[PDB]
Amino acid sequence: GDDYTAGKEYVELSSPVPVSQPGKIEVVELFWYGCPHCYAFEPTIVPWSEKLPADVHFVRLPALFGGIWNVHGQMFLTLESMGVEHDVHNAVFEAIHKEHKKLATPEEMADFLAGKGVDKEKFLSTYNSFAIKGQMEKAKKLAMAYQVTGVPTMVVNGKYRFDIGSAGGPEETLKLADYLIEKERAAAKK
Ligand SMILES: Cc1ccccc1CSc1nncn1N
Repeated sequence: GDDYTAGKEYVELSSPVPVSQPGKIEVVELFWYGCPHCYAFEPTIVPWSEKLPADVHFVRLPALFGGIWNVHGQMFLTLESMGVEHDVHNAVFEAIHKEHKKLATPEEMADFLAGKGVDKEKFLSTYNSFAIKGQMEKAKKLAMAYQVTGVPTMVVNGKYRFDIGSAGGPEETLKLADYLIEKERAAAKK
C-alpha cells in the first residue's frame, strides 16, 4: 500500500497536462548541455529505457526556457528530425560534458557532427527551417507547463514531476519512474 511521499520523493502538479495519444505512458526527461547530473544518469537510464515494454514511451526533450537554454537544445531536435537512428547519441553528451567545446553555435555543432557521419548541408538546411521551430515551440510551452524549474527533470504523463534530487539519488529516480508508470497504468488497466 504505497511506499513514497508526495512532495518528498515526487511532486504532483495541480494543473496536469494531457498527452497527445493515450494508451501508452509518457516519460519525458528534460536534460541540458549544462547539467552534469544528466551525464551520470545516462549509463543508468539507458539499460532501463531500452528494456521498457511496448506500454511506455521515452521522449528526449531539452530544457528550452528561452535565453541560452533553448540554444543549448535545438541541436538535439535537429538531429532527431534528420532521420538517424542508433547514431551513437551518447557521443554527443560526451563532447558536451567531457570536452565541452562550447557547442553553442551551429558552426561548432556541424563541425563536430561531421566527424560522426552528418551532412553539414542537411543539418543547416533543416536547422534554419520552420520544421525545427515547430518542435521548439511545442516543447517550450510543455516544459514550463510540466513545472520544470530545474535540470534534469523526469516528468510522467505530465502529472508527476521528480528528479535525482527529489528522489534522493540517480537510482531512486529510476524507482520513482517505474512506480509512477504503474500508477498511471493502473488508471487504465483494462
Ligand atoms: C514536444 C515534442 C517536440 C519534439 C519531438 C517530440 C515532441 C512530442 S512529446 C509531447 N507532446 N505532447 C506531450 N509531450 N510530452
